[PDB]
Amino acid sequence: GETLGEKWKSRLNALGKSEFQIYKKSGIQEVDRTLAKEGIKRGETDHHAVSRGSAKLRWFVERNLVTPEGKVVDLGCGRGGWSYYCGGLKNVREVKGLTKGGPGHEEPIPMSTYGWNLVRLQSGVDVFFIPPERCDTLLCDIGESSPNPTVEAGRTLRVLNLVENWLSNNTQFCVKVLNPYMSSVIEKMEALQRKHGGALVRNPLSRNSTHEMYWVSNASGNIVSSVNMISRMLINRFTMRHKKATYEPDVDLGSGTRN
Ligand SMILES: CO[C@@H]1[C@H](O)[C@@H](COP(=O)(O)OP(=O)(O)OP(=O)(O)OC[C@H]2O[C@@H]([n+]3cn(C)c4c(=O)[nH]c(N)nc43)[C@H](O)[C@@H]2O)O[C@H]1n1cnc2c(=O)[nH]c(N)nc21
Ligand SMILES: Nc1ncnc2c1ncn2[C@@H]1O[C@H](CSCC[C@H](N)C(=O)O)[C@@H](O)[C@H]1O
Repeated sequence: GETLGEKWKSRLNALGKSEFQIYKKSGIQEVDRTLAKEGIKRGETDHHAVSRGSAKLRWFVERNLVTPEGKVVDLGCGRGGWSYYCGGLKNVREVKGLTKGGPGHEEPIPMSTYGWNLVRLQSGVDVFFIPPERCDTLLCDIGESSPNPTVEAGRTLRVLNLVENWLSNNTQFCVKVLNPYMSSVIEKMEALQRKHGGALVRNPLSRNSTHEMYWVSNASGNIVSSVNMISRMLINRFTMRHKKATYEPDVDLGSGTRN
């Protein structure tokens, strides 16, 4: 109780260690990352995605759920997986990625993937403190999980209020909604959808251990229904036995500069 998502979260928290690890990957999609990771380790800067995040964003983009263009701001860029992916997209002109980095968090990694010269990544930034800037696309992949969904709600609401500050009339967007099932977050998402449209969409590359959904600009659908469908899916997935992930090839981000 009281929402279905809360029931799922409690059941998730009650799992044994081995049971949790099995559950986390049951019937999900995964990216085949081995060779890309090995190449990056060796100092290779062409082709490779810096994280499995490039493929995660590619899933939204290839389905036109978000269509990055013009000036792209990537809030919480980490190593730069979303930023470098956008750097190669036809209608993108500029990508600014901003992230905490420092001890305990991923630092931006310099790469030479296609359109890298369009991408500027900055570490040591708290995005909640910086003045919003005009942008054509607003991306945000921030949200720290908690065993306590009330804590996640407080965090999620801060992200939602943040991104609201960066959106204009016709902004393309893709925003992680860490916990979309808590009543307070439902209420906020309904208001935001009234104002900016879009809808919440579940990415098949998300793990079963999170109820994250992404608010994407080029989608429609009732907030409550979209969230409850995912609550039911995640509950259904507890019942799977002897199941694991299905892999897909990673993204090839090419090489070279763009003018
Ligand atoms: C010290 O408390 C830990 C952290 O709050 C969190 C792990 O931190 P991390 O920064 O890796 O979190 P994420 O990157 O978002 O991904 P996870 O997929 O590991 O965590 C997402 C949620 O998944 C749950 N969880 C996460 N882990 C690692 C477990 C687990 O081992 N057993 C278990 N029953 N549940 C979990 C918990 O509700 C988490 O909020 O997971 C917690 N954790 C660790 N061991 C346990 C545990 O034995 N039970 C439990 N309910 N939570 C646990
Ligand atoms: N307040 C904040 N300011 C800047 N970055 C933040 C932040 N809160 C969390 N973050 C960062 O946001 C990052 C998410 S990185 C997520 C993956 C990224 N989209 C990729 O494709 O590689 C984490 O590194 C985290 O530390």
